[PDB]
Amino acid sequence: YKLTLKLSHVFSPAEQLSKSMDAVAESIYEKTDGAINIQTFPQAQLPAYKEGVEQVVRGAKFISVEDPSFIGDYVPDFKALYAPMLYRSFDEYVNLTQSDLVKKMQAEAEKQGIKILALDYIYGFRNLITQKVIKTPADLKGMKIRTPGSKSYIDTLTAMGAVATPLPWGETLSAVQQGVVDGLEGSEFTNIGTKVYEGPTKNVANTRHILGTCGVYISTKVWNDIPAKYQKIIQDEFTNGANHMVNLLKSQHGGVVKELESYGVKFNEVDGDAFRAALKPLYKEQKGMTPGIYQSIFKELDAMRAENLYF
Ligand SMILES: O=P(O)(OC[C@@H](O)CO)OC[C@@H](O)CO
Repeated sequence: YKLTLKLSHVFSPAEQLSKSMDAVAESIYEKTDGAINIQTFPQAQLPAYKEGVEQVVRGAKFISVEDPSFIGDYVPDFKALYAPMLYRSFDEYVNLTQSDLVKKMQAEAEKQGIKILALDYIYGFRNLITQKVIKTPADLKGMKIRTPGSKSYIDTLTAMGAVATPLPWGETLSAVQQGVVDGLEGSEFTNIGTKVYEGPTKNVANTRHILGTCGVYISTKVWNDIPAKYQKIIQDEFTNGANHMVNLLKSQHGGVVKELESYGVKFNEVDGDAFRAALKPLYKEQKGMTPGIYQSIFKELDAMRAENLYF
C-alpha cells in the first residue's frame, strides 16, 4: 500500500506550526515504513485557508491545516468552538477538544466529508498588534486591523471596535508597513516567527481575543481507503504532535515575550471586561448549528473551572 498526501498551511518555516507538521509527516513516513507519505507545503504555496479546506471536501489527496473557523461554513458548530474570549488557557481548550461534545462535532464534520485528525495545534492567544496603546474598544475607533478571511475573525474584530480588513497573510505585512491597515492581530509566536516586530507595529495589547489553533483535516473518502493499521499510526502521530506543540509553546511563551521586548515590543494589558461585553453578542446561534451549542460549551468550561478551583 502506498499513499502520497499534500499538506498545506499558511505558516512560515521559522514557526513551530510548520516545524510540527514536518516532524509529524516524517514520523508517520518512518512508522509506516514509507506507506504514508505526507509532503508539506508551507506559506500558502498550495491552496490554503478556505481553498485548502475545499480540496479536502472535494476528496483530494490533501491535508488542510487551518483554524476551525475555516471549516465553519461546512460545519457551523465549529464557529462556536472558535468563538472569541472563550478559553482562559491552552489546557482548557485541549480539555474541551477531548469532550464528548467535541466528538459529536467531529462526527458532524465526517458527515460533511471532513475527517478531523486534531483541533489543538495551538499557536497561541491572538493579541492586537498596532502602533498604539489599546486598552478598550473605544481605542480601536477607525483603526483598520487585518484579520484572516473568515466570518469568525471579521465579526470578532468588528465587535471589538475596529475596522476589520480580511486579508490572506501574504497580503498583510506590506499592507501594515504602508498603512493600508493600521495593524493586525496574532500570537506572540506569529509576531516573532514572521518578524512582525521589524515593521512599525511594536505595541501588543493582551486582548487574547481568540485562541489561535489549527485543526488537521483530510477527506473522509481518502481516509476510509487507508488500511486501519496506517489510520492508527496517522491518528496517533497527529495527536502526539499536537500535545508536543502545546507543551512546547506553553514553555516558550515567557522567553518569547522577553525576546520581543528586547526588540522594542511593548506589551500592555487591557480592560478585559470591556472587551468581553463588546463580544458577548456574538454568542448567538447561526443556521445549521446544534441547538444550545454555546450553552453546552459554556457548561463544559464552567465545570472544568469549578473542578480546578476545588482541587
Ligand atoms: O493570521 P493567520 O492568517 O492565521 C491563520 C491560521 O489561523 C490558519 O488558519 O496566519 C498566522 C501566521 O502565523 C502565518 O505565518
